[PDB]
Amino acid sequence: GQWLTTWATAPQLVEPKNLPPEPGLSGNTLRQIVRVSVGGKKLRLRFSNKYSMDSLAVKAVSIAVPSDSSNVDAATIRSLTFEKKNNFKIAPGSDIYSDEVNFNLKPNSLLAITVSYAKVTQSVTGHPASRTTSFIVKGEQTNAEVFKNPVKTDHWYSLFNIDVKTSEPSYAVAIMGNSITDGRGSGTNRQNRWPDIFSQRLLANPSTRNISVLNLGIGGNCVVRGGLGPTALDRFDYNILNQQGVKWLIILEGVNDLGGTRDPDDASKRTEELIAAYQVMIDKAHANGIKVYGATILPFGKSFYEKPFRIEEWKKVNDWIRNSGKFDAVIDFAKHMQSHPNEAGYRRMGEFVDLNLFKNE
Ligand SMILES: [Cl-]
Ligand SMILES: [Cl-]
Ligand SMILES: [Cl-]
Repeated sequence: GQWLTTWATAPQLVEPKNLPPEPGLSGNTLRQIVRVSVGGKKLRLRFSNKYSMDSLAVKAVSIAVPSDSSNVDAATIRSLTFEKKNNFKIAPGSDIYSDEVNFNLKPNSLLAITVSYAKVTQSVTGHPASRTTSFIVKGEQTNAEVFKNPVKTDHWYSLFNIDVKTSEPSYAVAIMGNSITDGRGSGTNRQNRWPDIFSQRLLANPSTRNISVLNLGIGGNCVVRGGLGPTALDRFDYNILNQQGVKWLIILEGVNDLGGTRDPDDASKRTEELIAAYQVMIDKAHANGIKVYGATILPFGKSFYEKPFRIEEWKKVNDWIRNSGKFDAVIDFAKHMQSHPNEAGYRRMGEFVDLNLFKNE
């Protein structure tokens, strides 16, 4: 069997305001819920400490099928091991995969990942915009069926990705983006970001049954410089080339590169740098056997449009995506729009993606 990454999130350094509420992670247990795409019977999970400056010390990890919110089906709970060990402690900047574990993972299903921490500092790697409630209880409760009075926090910590073993040809679509991809305005706990809607359509169609979708969106992200979280260029290798089975990359990013410009000259400079960055990413993906699909968008909100040079430059970017011939194909969301992000808009976007782009090889 070969590994395929079925779920991912893009890690970053957690800002102070996005650290969990009391009692905190230190010495406590955190239960987190994710939606997988392709299913299977043998799994492994990777945890990331990539952006922290302190060690990540974990006493135990389990996986289970959720029942309702913070509870799990007790008969499904399985412990992870790390080179046989219950626990791990990994250096600043490192990550770790669990050993393989037998686990019946249904496609398009929710998985509860429960982590019991040792000492945790204020320097933590995670994904704040989870769009999903996580649950904290005191002490070591990795295998507790029912969490009593858990503290709720709508953030993810430590997670990176889940891989499944496959026997049939199976491949992943990775999606690099900002908050439009990460799911701003999607429904909390609903797992209804546009990549989830697209993922469900792949799984419901026989010719794309073995195609997973990896959400590498980060809210506020920029491609070239600035923004929130590591830039797309800086996280490209770690997020896109570091998974299992990636065959396609969708790029939906760049608006924030222009949204922060304050004069027309800087807007022009950031537009040129963004177009150069697209080519660097296309070339890197091609070198690794990955096709790249460029996605257009119209900027959301009013703050982008209060200075007119921004939209005039953004129209040039959309035109380059459409007409430069550098992308292997184009997903023209902007044109479809013209025919604030929210759940209905993500349903529309997810239904628009052409499944025929995910069928060759
Ligand atoms: Cl969660
Ligand atoms: Cl994903
Ligand atoms: Cl954003």
